[PDB]
Amino acid sequence: IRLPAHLRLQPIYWSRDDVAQWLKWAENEFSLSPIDSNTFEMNGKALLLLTKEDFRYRSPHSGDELYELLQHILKQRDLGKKLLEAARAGQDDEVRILMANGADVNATDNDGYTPLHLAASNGHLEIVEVLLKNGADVNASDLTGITPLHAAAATGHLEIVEVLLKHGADVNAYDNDGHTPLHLAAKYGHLEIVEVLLKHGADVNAQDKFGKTAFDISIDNGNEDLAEILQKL
Repeated sequence: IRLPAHLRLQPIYWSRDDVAQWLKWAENEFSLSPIDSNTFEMNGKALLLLTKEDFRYRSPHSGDELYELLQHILKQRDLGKKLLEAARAGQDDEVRILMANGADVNATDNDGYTPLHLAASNGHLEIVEVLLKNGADVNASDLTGITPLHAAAATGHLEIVEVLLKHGADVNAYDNDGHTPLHLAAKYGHLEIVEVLLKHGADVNAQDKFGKTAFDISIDNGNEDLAEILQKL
């Protein structure tokens, strides 16, 4: 059950055309008998109201499968909404139980916040560690294109940042405005983090959208110690 990103993955928000895309994917993902596109002429809000009997009456060959498939889509998407919230308040027990029941550890929210983005933003390093055990892509990006290394460097959790760089995080990954983690750390005034970024391979050449390096961002921030140290770089 590999959710196609083409589908908004929120059946309730599917359109009549989106329901046809889901049937088209399901016809090939499961090698089911050909399903007429007009079998379901409704939006996702309507599709969620039909019974399994209704699916059978509409598609005798695959209705069964389509309904059970649609039941798993609304189930895996629910576990992600619980894992994202659990990765926020530090419910490490709840974080490990949720992913043990089939929750996708790379499930992103509306802003594309992976559980790793939220865990690093709230100092939940343990959760980070257990998310990386499930193969969490540390190079993921949010709506703003900021990797978890960006949010970890901006929040000030250098212990997390070192764990991200240890698994190989893209240290030179620039933001949507070109703000590499060295820029978010220079804006937030993180000195050690920047020192950890420099040893792991921080790049000032990838300046911000305004053409400002870590020295310029720190000199524009107001903290001279972060400025002086960044200007020394």
